[PDB]
This record gives sequence, C-alpha cells and structure tokens, in this order.
Amino acid sequence: SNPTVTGVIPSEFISLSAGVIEVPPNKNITLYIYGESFENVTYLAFATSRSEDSFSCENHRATIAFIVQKPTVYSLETSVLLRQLTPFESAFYICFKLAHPFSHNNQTVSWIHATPTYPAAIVTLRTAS
Amino acid sequence: NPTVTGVIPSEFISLSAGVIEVPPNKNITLYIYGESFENVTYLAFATSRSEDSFSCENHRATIAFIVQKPTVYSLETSVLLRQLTPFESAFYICFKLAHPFSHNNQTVSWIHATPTYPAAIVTLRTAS
Ligand SMILES: *[C@@H]1O[C@H](CO)[C@@H](O[C@@H]2O[C@H](CO)[C@@H](O)[C@H](O)[C@H]2NC(C)=O)[C@H](O)[C@H]1NC(C)=O
Ligand SMILES: *[C@@H]1O[C@H](CO)[C@@H](O)[C@H](O)[C@H]1NC(C)=O
Ligand SMILES: *[C@@H]1O[C@H](CO)[C@@H](O)[C@H](O)[C@H]1NC(C)=O
Repeated sequence: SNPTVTGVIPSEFISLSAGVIEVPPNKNITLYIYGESFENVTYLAFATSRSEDSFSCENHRATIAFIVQKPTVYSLETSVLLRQLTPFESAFYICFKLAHPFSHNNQTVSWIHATPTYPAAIVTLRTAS
Repeated sequence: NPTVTGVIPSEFISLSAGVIEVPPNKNITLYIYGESFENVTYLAFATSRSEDSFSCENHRATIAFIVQKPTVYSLETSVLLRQLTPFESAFYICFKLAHPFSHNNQTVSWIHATPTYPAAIVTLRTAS
C-alpha cells in the first residue's frame, strides 16, 4: 500500500559510491524507477536531507514536482533536472506524492519518502556540490 | 516467451549504451523485471548474441543461477560474473524454461531473453 523502490536507472550517470548515483546537474535526464505499489503515485520529488526516521516528505521536499509516467505496474518513467546540491545538502532522496492524502499527526500529508525494497537498494542520487 | 524490461544490479560501476558494468567475480544480486516469466526456472548469460537468436542452448557461457519470483513481473537472483575474455563483448541474459521445446531437431530449454523495447537497459559486462 506504500510505494517501494528496488532500483533507479538514470539515463546518464557519472559514478557510484555508497548507494548514491551521481548524475549531471542542470541537465534533463530520464529516471527509470522499478518497484512495487506505484499505483497511487502521481508525482516524484526529491528531498535534500533524509532521516531514517522519515515517512512524510512534506517539509523536506526541496525540488519542484516531476510528473511520472507509468509504462507498467512495476515501473515509473520521469524526466528530471537536478540542481547542484548546496554545501548543506547531502543527497537527493526520492519522494512520492500520493493521489490520496493521509493523516499523520492530524496534518494531512501527500508526500512520502520512497521505501527501498531491500535495505541496500540504490535509490539515492547526488550532483556536484 | 519471456521479456526483460529492466535490470537492477545491487552493485555496479558504470553505464554506457544500454550496458551496465558490474564488479567481476563478486556476489551481486540481480532484480530482473519483465513479462512472461512464468515458465522461467534459471538464469544464465551468453557472451555472444545474434539478433536472430532464439535458442541460447549452445550460447550459454555461465553456470545457471536459480531465480526467485518475488512477483509475477520480477525475478530475483544472486549471480557471480567472471571477467569477460577479449573475445566476448558482454553478458546477455538467457532463461531456462520449464518444459523443453524442439528447434532444429534439438531439445532446447534455454532461450535468449528479448528486450521489451529496443532501447532497454538489459545487458551486463565486466572488465575484460
Ligand atoms: C490506491 O488508492 C486506493 C484508495 O484507497 C486503494 O484502495 C483501497 O485498498 C484497500 C485495501 O486494498 C481497501 O480496503 C479499500 O477499500 C480501497 N479503497 C478504494 C477507494 O478503492 C488502493 O489500494 C491504492 N493502490 C495501492 C497500490 O495501494
Ligand atoms: C555467491 O552467491 C551464492 C549464493 O548465495 C553463494 O553460494 C556463494 O558462496 C557466493 N560466492 C561468494 C564468493 O561468496
Ligand atoms: C508455462 O507452461 C505451461 C505449460 O506449457 C503453459 O501453458 C504456460 O503458457 C507457460 N507460461 C508462459 C508464460 O508461457
């Protein structure tokens, strides 16, 4: 019932280190996101800081929303443009907007952190700082 | 017949022209997404593929890796890939099907996986 991400395949990437994919900043790239329970997913955005104790991305969202295509029930395709991280930002963490809000601490939340299908999944991006 | 849409290695080094480089001689886990995976029992790789390829029976260049089926659209498998030879270009996915079939009067249970769409990222390689 919550989206789960197995892997992220960027159309362009520079390197891989510690489960984070470096991609070109300020360039249109296409992300291929594979996973499960993507049905209620309408938009993708990124947070620049993720606590492991994160479910609601509502305040941590640091990017505009990118529309996602759904070629399949196991796949998402989306076009993103990522801005050089700031010195205070560590990485880009995937967030999903759900087509139906839900209740957290009596505030409605539509943005959620993507949860990895397996703990070691590569589901984090970064750009040059 | 099975179709592979995407391949997610748990560890990889680079991407270029629809081929994902992975660490040689290391245990890595592959999540293979695609369709018509019902009769698929095992995973192997070929080192040479003609577009007019259907039977991988003679092209298999690796031992078979057993596949789990977390979903009807996915295969989960742990593989260890050997550094390619100078004569080999890449690792092309092959599938073992339950129930053999006959092609050129030869019994064949291994078939080349075909990409769902032509631009799919569905090929692996290791350092030569
Ligand atoms: C998409 O959103 C709908 C809306 O809630 C989800 O449908 C609910 O599913 C639960 C359990 O399957 C049922 O008990 C509810 O009655 C359903 N409600 C409606 C209005 O259909 C659906 O599960 C969501 N999709 C995913 C993949 O989680
Ligand atoms: C590779 O994975 C298989 C399956 O888990 C395991 O039996 C084998 O020992 C692994 N190889 C190494 C070098 O760990
Ligand atoms: C699995 O094998 C059975 C028996 O031949 C067949 O009916 C079925 O279509 C096969 N599955 C696929 C996806 O071809």
